[PDB]
Amino acid sequence: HVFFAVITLFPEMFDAITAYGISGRAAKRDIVQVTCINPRDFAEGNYRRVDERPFGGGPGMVMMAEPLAKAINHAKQLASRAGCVHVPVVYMSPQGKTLNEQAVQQFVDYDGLIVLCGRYEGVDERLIQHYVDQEWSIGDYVLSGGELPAMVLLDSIIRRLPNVDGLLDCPQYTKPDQFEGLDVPEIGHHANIEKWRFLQRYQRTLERRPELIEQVTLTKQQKKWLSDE
Amino acid sequence: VFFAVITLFPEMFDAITAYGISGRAAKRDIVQVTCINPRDFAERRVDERPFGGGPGMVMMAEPLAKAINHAKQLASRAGCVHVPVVYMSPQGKTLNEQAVQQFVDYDGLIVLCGRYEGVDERLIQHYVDQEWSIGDYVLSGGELPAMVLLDSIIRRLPNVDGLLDCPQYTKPDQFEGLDVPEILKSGHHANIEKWRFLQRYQRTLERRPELIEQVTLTKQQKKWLSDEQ
Repeated sequence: HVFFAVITLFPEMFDAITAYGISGRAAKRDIVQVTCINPRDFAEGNYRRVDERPFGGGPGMVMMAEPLAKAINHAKQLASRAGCVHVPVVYMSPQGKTLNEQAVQQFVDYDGLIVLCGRYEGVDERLIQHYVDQEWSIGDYVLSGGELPAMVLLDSIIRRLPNVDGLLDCPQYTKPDQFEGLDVPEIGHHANIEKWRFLQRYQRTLERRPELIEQVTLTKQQKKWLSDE
Repeated sequence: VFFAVITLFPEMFDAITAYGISGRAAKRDIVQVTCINPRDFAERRVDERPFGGGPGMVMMAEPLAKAINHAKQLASRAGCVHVPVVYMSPQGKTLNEQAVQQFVDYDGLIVLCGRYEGVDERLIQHYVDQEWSIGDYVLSGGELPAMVLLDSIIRRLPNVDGLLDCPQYTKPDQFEGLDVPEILKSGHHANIEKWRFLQRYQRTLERRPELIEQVTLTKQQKKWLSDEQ
């Protein structure tokens, strides 16, 4: 029962992953659990403010440390009460390490995560220093908030959970036999098809991501296929 | 600005149309997002086994072609001059901030969200103008990348340098023993802008040193660096 707690101002956004698709199915089956924590519940004031003007000037608002600290502490206690051994706090920001497939595989071994979704134009650095264990970026583009990266991370993990090579995929075809004048390649036999599929993958990787060829490990059979062509 | 997404899960797109800054833009009709389910254009399966054999299912071209064409007629009826059809897949060029700025020059987008284990190559050949990947990780579907693309564009629309951002601070003055840097607390225009720039440069150097090679510094910033180095 992998445990997920997200610190977000918009908990309902996570219906996009908890109510649909393969991730929704895992939540409905309780293979995973997603609990959203609104930092406003830990804010002071009739407007439950979590943002304040930046020290040193400049535009925008910064997320206050105190509401985020109380919310993450609440998340940690929920995780302990759920029977988790340890749950790291992940902060999604463009300043994090680059998420990739190798990084996602490491998360599968976890009991769960606390994912902190920032809003406004920053999060108080002292909160990051004291409460964040890991910082991850899904890409070098700027988004309005951390919710979508959080969902990307969660979807990428849940997708790999039980009960739920470095080359690019090759082109794929399905019915009809002819579409708008374009036919399926005639290539059939099982052996000769797998050879064709591999040669298509290598070239596609070669044409589009040639830096990945340096880091691919080919079987003895695949090495022979390359030399034969 | 016109946005059309081809998705089996239209409801997922509530995360951008109903919350946050993008939701505010949608409520104010600064943008419009229309979801098109390919299931409505089947005569109602949308997936079938691959021609060459092997595991998985491929999204059929004919339902997607009717849906993409239906999307095209909706965009023309809205008066858009040029609307590229973008396909979100891990085999695409990597989205970044430079690419997102390039989208602003468009009248609108048709974004194609794949599911299952592929899309028929002939549909891509005939209907897709651009193919973009948000990262080198595997997700259960194209919806989350589509929302990532939509959010980063909508955020930059009117009426809505290569270094990492520098740290940010707000009240209280001291949090869990950590103080706000005095330069932010009591500094002026010049000495703060110098501090923020040196923080950005160092943070980029420590965390993303490959980005230093592609930054072009003003004479003012070059002087700030040499005064420290």
